[PDB]
Amino acid sequence: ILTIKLFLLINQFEKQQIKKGRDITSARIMSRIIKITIIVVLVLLYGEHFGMSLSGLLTFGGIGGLAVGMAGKDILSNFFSGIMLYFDRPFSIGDWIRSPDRNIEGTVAEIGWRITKITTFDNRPLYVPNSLFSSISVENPGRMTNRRITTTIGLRYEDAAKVGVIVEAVREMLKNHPAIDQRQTLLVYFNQFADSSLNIMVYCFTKTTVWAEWLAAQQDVYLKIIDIVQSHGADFAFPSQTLYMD
Amino acid sequence: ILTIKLFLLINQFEKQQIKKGRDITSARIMSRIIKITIIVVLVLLYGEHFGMSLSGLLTFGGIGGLAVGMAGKDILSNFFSGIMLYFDRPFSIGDWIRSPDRNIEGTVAEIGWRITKITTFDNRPLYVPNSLFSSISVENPGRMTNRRITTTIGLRYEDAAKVGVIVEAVREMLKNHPAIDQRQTLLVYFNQFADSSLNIMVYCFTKTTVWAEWLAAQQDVYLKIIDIVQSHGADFAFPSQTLYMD
Repeated sequence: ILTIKLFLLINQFEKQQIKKGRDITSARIMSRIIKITIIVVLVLLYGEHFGMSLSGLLTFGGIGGLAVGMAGKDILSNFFSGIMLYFDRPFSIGDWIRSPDRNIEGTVAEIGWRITKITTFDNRPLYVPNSLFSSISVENPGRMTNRRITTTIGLRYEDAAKVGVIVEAVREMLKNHPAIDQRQTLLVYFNQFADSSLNIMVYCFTKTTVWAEWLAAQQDVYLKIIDIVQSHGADFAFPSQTLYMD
Repeated sequence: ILTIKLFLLINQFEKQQIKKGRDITSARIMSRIIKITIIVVLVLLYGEHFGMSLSGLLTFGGIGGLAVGMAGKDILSNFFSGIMLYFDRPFSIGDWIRSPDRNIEGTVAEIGWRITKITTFDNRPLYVPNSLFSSISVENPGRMTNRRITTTIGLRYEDAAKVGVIVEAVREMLKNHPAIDQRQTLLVYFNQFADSSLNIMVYCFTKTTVWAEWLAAQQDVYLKIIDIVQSHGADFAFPSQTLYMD
């Protein structure tokens, strides 16, 4: 009677699946799989009332469970990481996340029990298994406080005598710029002998975190830098070579 | 009598395989494998009525089951992932999928219990084990909402005084173009000092998602960009060098 009840229940489940709309063969095969697994479990549980010695059954069940345990590790791992994300999550719906270990970049669209759906920056959906969030470092640019401007000014080797003043000038321009956050790092220094140029690093932060505003401020700063460099009598260096001709 | 019945059943199976059409030698070897497996299982189950002490049998069965369980991990993992895909699938038949972790690019043709068949873009079939879908990130470009146009305009360093206006002009052209989606990201900014050029980024989206229509719109935009750049007295930069000769 227990087997009859279970068979009726799963047959109702299969009929419900078919009504919802699915392939005939796939539904029948799934129902047959449920048949076989239920029968195996019941025989493993009813192996003494009409069954056999509890030593062969122990070995058979152990081998089967051991194979099933190794085979099903990844699916269960994804679902466990989903529970973990439900309780402890480093991100929320709608913020931009990133990783230096894997490519998961985009904005979080949905958090599920098995996978997380992320909208990439070319407007495509990306489905990330949840277990990844238990082993990789996750960055959250959606929670940043400042945007950073970094660049290099490569002057010609003949402009060495003009390096110092130029550096000072650039620094002054950055300390009076309305878009630059004066409470963050602000560095302008000559710090590299390159192959064809002397390199000055520029390193600062903007107040805003908006993409377009940061880009506009960066363009303004770059144009001002060009003006400063050219007004002092220096120039930007192309890749350079010394040629000895026969 | 149980062994006789099982032997008759598998012999009928072998004859059916031969009738369906298969190598006779391979069928005989398969039938012999089924023989040996059935005999081993039955002895493991009937090891007390006429068998031995239930301590050596336990050890033998444990060693055998441990080896069999670790050897069969991959096949069972593929089938478990097939069941998972039957219940929870990030794609349907006919859409184009991709992955940043493995090369699986193409359009989904068939979803099976063990493998998934995908048609590549050079019209070849590719068979992907299902277990991969439990551990890699899957992108679905077949479900995209927009296509993206990104490019770089590289102007000569002598065109610095013409950067600003050019940027504005390009931006205006993108805001009046009938093929550009005005509700998405639209960025045109000077954002890079390159080795031989000043670089302006172009970043926008098209309304359509069709391949040929997107390519036609991109070609139209590129030709308009060339016209805008040349009409303002600037030019595109080749790789440049400064040469010092003896």
